Amino acid sequence: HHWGYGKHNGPEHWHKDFPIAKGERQSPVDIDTHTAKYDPSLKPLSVSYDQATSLRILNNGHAFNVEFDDSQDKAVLKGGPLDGTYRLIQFHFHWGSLDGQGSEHTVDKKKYAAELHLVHWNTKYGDFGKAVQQPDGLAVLGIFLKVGSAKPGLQKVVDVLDSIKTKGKSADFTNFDPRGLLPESLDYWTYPGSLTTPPLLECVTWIVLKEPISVSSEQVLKFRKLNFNGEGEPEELMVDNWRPAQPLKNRQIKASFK
Ligand SMILES: [O][B]1([O])O[C][C]C2=[C][C]=[C][C]=C21
Ligand SMILES: [Zn+2]
Repeated sequence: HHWGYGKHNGPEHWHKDFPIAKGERQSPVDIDTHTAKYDPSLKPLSVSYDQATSLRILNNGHAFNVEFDDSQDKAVLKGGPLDGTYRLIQFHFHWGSLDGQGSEHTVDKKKYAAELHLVHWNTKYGDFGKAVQQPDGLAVLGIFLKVGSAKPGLQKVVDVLDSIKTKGKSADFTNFDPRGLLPESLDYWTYPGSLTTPPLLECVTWIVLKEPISVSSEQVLKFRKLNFNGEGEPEELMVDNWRPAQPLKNRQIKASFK
């Protein structure tokens, strides 16, 4: 009886095994655009992905992770609200059964079709496992997906999904360039939060881009053909793998833009 997103093991259950589910800095949150304060002291964000080394794509039973070589400072996030250097370790998505839901963060209560998370760890803590035990251990760049025009830079991801349909399947995924998933503008909101999946550790600086990327109906339809289940098991489509908005509590969402 493991956690997931079903009727019986979904987000409203998670607090029984992971009591920090009801903690003081949980994610995701609703971003109230009228209440977020422009912080003129925030630096521009530095996304340095030109030497990124992608390795592999894994269906882990909840999402799929595109994993990177994080054994050196190849793909890093710096600046904005961050002190020091954060190494890219993986990216994944959360998405819906239909285009009107899927994102984890919301914007004035608006749900996007999906949400990309580029996960980075603070190199002062030496490894990811140590970083997630620190309040400043991770920085997650969040990017909304809306359905409209195809995203060309996403199609190599879409075309490998058939090969990792079920939980535990992986495929080689070298030479993928994550710059192809970014919007034009790096304008962002930032707040202190958590992992949105168990163990729901309170170790994340959230940086959520204002500008969504466009993906095609066909691209997101291929996400929705993935399975939560293992090979040979009854099919459970991998949809609605999103945690809803959590109470903001004693937190301020800051804007990088006026
Ligand atoms: O959804 B989640 O918070 O977003 C990126 C950070 C991370 C890392 C491992 C598993 C899940 C997540
Ligand atoms: Zn995520």
